[PDB]
Amino acid sequence: KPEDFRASTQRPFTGEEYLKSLQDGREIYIYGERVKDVTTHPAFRNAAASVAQLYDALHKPEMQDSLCWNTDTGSGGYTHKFFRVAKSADDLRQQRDAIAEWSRLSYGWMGRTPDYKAAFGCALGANPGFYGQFEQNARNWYTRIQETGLYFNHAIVNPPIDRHLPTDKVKDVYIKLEKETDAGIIVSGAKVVATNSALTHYNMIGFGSAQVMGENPDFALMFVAPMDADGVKLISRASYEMVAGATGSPYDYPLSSRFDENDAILVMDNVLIPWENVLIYRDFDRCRRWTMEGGFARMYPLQACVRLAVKLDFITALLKKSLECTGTLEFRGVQADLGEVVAWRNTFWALSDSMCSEATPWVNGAYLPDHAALQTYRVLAPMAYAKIKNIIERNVTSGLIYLPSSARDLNNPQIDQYLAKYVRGSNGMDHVQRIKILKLMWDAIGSEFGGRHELYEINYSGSQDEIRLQCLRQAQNSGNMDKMMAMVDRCLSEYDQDGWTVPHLHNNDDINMLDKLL
Amino acid sequence: KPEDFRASTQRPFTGEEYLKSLQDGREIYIYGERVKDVTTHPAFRNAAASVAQLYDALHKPEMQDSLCWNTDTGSGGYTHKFFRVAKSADDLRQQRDAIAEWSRLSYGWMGRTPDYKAAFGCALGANPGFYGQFEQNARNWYTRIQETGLYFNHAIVNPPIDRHLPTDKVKDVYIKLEKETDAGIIVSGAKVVATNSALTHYNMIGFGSAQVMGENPDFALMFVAPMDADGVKLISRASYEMVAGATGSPYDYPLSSRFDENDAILVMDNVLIPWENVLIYRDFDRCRRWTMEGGFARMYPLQACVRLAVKLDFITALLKKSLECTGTLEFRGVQADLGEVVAWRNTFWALSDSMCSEATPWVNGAYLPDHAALQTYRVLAPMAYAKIKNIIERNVTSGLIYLPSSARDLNNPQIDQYLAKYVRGSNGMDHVQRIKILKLMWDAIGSEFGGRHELYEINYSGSQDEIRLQCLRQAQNSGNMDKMMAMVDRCLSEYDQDGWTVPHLHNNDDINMLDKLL
Amino acid sequence: KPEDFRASTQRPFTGEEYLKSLQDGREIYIYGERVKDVTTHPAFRNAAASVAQLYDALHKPEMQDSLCWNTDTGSGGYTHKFFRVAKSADDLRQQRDAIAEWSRLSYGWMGRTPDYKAAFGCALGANPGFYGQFEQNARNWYTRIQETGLYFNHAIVNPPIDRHLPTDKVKDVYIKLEKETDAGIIVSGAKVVATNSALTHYNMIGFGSAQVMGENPDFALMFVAPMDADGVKLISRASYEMVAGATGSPYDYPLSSRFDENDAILVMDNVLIPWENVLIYRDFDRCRRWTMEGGFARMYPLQACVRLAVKLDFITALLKKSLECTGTLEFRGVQADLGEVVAWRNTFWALSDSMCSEATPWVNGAYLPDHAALQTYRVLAPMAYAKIKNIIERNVTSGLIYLPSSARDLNNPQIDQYLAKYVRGSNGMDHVQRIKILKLMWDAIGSEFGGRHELYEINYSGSQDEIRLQCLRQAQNSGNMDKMMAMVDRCLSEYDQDGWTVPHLHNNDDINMLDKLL
Repeated sequence: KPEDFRASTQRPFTGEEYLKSLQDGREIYIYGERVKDVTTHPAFRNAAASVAQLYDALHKPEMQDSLCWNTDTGSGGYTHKFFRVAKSADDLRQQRDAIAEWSRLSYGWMGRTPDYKAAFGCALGANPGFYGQFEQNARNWYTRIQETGLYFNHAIVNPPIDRHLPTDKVKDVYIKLEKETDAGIIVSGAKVVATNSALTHYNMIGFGSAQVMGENPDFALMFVAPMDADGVKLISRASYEMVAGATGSPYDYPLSSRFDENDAILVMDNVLIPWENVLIYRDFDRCRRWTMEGGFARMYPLQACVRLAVKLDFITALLKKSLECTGTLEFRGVQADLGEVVAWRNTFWALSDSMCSEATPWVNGAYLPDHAALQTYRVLAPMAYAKIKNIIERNVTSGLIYLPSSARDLNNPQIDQYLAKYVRGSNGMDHVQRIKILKLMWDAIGSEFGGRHELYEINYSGSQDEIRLQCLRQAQNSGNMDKMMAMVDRCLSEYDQDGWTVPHLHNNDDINMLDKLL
Repeated sequence: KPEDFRASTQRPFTGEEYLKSLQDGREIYIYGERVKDVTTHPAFRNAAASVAQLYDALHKPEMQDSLCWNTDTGSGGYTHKFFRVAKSADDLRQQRDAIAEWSRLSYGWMGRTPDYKAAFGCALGANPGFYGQFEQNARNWYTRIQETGLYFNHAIVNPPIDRHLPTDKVKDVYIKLEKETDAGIIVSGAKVVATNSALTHYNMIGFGSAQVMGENPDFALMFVAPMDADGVKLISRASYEMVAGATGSPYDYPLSSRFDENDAILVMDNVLIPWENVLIYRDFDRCRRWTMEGGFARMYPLQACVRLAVKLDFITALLKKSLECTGTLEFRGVQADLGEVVAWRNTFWALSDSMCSEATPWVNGAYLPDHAALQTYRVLAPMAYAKIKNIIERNVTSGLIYLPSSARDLNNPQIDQYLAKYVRGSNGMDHVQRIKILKLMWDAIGSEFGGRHELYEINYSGSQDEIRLQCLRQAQNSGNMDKMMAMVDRCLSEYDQDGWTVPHLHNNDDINMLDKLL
Repeated sequence: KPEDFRASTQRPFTGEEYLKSLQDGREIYIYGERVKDVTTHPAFRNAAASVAQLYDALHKPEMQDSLCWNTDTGSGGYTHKFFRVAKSADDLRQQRDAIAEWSRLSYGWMGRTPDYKAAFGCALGANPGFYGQFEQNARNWYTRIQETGLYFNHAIVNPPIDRHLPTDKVKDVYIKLEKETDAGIIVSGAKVVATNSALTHYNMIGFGSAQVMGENPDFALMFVAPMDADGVKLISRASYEMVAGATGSPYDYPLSSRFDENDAILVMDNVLIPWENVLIYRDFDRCRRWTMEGGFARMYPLQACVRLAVKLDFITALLKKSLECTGTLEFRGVQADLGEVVAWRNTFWALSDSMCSEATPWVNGAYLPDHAALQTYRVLAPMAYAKIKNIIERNVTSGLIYLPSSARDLNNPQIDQYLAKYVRGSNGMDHVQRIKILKLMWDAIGSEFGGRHELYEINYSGSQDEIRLQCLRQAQNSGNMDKMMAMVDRCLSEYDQDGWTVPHLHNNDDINMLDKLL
């Protein structure tokens, strides 16, 4: 239904059509109250408007070369390049750039925009035979995602379970089959960390292994659920947009006020999923293989790496400008700290380069980005983000903490007269501009919005051990570790306890002095 | 007169009397509006109530052994132990314990409480001759601060200057003498980072060297200013107390709601400072020597190290309880991360031990804490705090980011029915307890309050290079580096290019094979 | 009989008597050859002479105040302070200073000197009743170690086992009882990392649990073995002393040439252990409890922390002297790096202060150092050492790598004429002094000796996880974690989902705006 909000079948949503598609009576709660309409609600309206700008850019002629491709469906339409299966290394590079162009529209701050799950559509389109009996749903869903620009999110993290409850009760926490019917399946359960689901059309409800499920294929499900389906509910976390709106201003919280992606709990209360929305049904094997063989996990980290690099573009220059304000950019050591930030920004662009240039042919003509680069991004990003934030905080030693409370302070001459005198920029800018730049930096790192972004980046791919284990596993599974080991084994083979085994090196029996010494 | 709110002259304020002394028409601005009364204002009332609890504790029979001493003034009254000059190492240990018992009343979160500037009073009482003409002011201010428990703060950080403006304009930014009169001195200027000054009685206005002052003794001042003096004004930063009250709850922000210390700009607009409040007057020599020779900088770091250790007590156990919630404390690697947190917590307690055990006699019977330990605390605290915060964030991989917005969600059964089943604690606690614990942890690290505390801890003592230089200077100025070097010089003297110069070691001419080889 | 080389029973060995006591036909191998006499052998002679200097210091009149105490045995003699049981905190402080004065004699580089296992003697003396049937052996060995200064080492680390071998054959790797006889017990097995055991009188052979022992009390042993007992053999690692002697000089390797402590494999081939040397016999319970209850592990980390702090004294001043040579000490950033090394140096001294000041009474009047400080030292030392070495390496950007090969280059005028011109010190010292200083720095960090010292310091106490787990366990077992948790529980008790539960704070029902906003 959401796609019927388009006035045309040969392009994705416009911003206006996307916003109207959200006025569907989805069930959302925040601060104990039900949200009437996310496009007008104080907690979501600007964040939704920010996403709508992404859809608008798709139809601006000066954007289309970098953003858009013809569809591969025969419709004659166009779409964002990352929504269509890449068939070469050059195609992936064009997708990498289209992702970048969309990230710039939120300065890298919105991470779960529609291009993230576009890789899921491409995975369905490239490898639909994975789903066996549900292959045709996969084919149909790729076309619909590609042509419409449908906004998906991924709901996969299981809720916590009380390890003291009887196992028979603890399992009613996970997504599970309740009833198999001719119209589809009725399911119940919950997922956590449904980031920006309040603004999506559909969520993919994905399998997460839990040891308490044991056997029981009723937990081994993967399906699509529309956000307006009866029994789908979101319980929202606190809204940095609404708090910034209620007690601040755009000047005081310039990022919180427009880029907040609410991390919800998604509840499924006896929801009917039609069969055409089912992708994996009572199949532990396919569920367990999906991460490696489905394609999605091998594609979306291109988007996540690019989005981060665009954010690091922003953070780098925002730091430089902030240090011009305080005047500490004159110092050699301060310049060096900024230089390391530059180096981290460079790193993730270079990884995304390598993802594309080393892309490999897969099934049905599709190309996958370099897999080792995907794992390397996942490992490095939490380290770099923590280091950059530390570099920022130790280099604005004082400018951030005493900033006047409010744009209201500037608009009250009784107060502004003193601000204009005592809080000018060191480089000749006035107090208004200095306070503006530093409040922007604070909203990036120290506001509750900034705190959440740090926590999100650090834990994006899992625990610190898990992402390093996954990097090791890719090296072993691809044969890289064996090739590295062949080099070590060759070295070991060139000598033994009696000397060299290869002819070009000199044994030391003519110069060894141990007999003489002992 | 502020102490005249006391019903007795033989004890410091009670909580009630402290609050009443704050209803004095001090001029404070926040969110473009003037504050009528900090004890009732939504941005300050709970923080003020939290400080008042400190004054209440001084008179509780169960608290008095650890908190209070007789005064040394002949009044026969008692006071907080850190308000009276320590006359032995055991006295410093009793003061460290008195500081600790007071920090626990804010769980380590309020750093700029009345005991911080109590060391300033003790410096004045211990070394009054430093001030020459103003020695009697120093003596009297010691008596007054000690007997009454007056709440001082320290305002020293100069405001920023626009380096493009004519030097004639840059100097009316700094504290400076306007006019000398018989009733006192008239001063103008500003200071930044006036942490919790809105809740104090007096601010001590301290000299900060700026290269633009050059000569001109009109900048070389140190004096005391009351908060309600005509022309004294505070410009407040955003209030985390008020925002948590307006859009949250104590359940949702248990630390922001009661422990926020607003970091203000302090403005002096042609303020009359009476002579009895002047400590250094048109004296660059005394101003530049005061940090090293006055005593205060050699005393207050004991309070800061202890307060940090109490917060680390709290953070350590709160992390443990958070990992009990999520169930990841079962993992060996998670337990190891917690153990490192324990190690950092132990470190700062151990530093405070060394401060007292290695204390040195100073002037007039007063004792100073170990100077090297103070410098070491300053260097380690930014590293430890940043490291601990990272350990916390990477170990609550998911529990923090999707927490329901509001206690209102728990109090709406339509919503609470789902929270009760999907967000239980892993260790058998219910969803209310789990969400509460994790919201307390988030307010510690990720809320705007948590973000500010991180930035405060990192920059407390200056830039990262500056605190390390201060540590180096103390080792050199104290003779420590010379003693270390004497060992290196001894080692170097025991051999030369011909062999050993000491009799007990064997030269290698009987075993050296180089002639043989070459 | 080893003590019978003393000309007096009222003092420990002199250096000369210690060296003579080592000429006993102990069976030691290195470079495939048997060692005739460790006191003359090119791999051990200077290291033995360096230990002999410790014994000589015990009898120099100017050293005796800091090094020596009367014995507590009634003999009327004296001993090194750490060899006699401490009965107060002040005694522990005197011991720490006595340890320091001995470590300064190798500039902190010999770690396994006789004072290390002196804590083992004191443990036997303080808690001899632990050993039941062997209580009198414990008493006698305390008396003997204390009065004579006998040199013990600790051999505890089990050798590796091949997990593919039959469990019956895997068991012959560990120390185990072979036969009980009338004169004592016959044992076989091995231990690894027997650091400097080649220069000791006795080794204490300690129980290390291996899962393959299972039951079988034949493994549950603790006993003392003399180094010259038939069947005791050491298999040595490479000798940095001998390599420095054969291809270097004291000028070229001033630390390798005299302070190398060879980390041997200790082999027991059917060794007869007399009953008077047995401490724990076929007793798993006592073996498992010994680490916690024996006392030794609660004592020797004082010695280890002090030795490290003395080494860090040396490294700190050696780095400063190196940066004067290179001229980079002029830079602000270099001075700051040096300042951080200073801070780490201060930290371990401060930890040793806290060990003594917070000492606790134990059994039979003995005092134990503060336990949390011991665990904190163990955790911080590997971090501090790796950081300090990296700091050193990044600050001598070129001076270390091209240093001329040999003192022979200086003594060849054909070569020295260029060195005198091209390798002077930046601070006016000649090339001989500059090259000498930088080679001393290289031997500390980059020589094979320096490389081993980095590996030893990093792994001294076990794996990085294990030492953090021990720190956590101490916090929990001591009640510290419960005391920290009581603070978190108090904070949690002061509010619920309906507001504050205490009267002094203001509820926000009067300022909450959510009803108005939603």
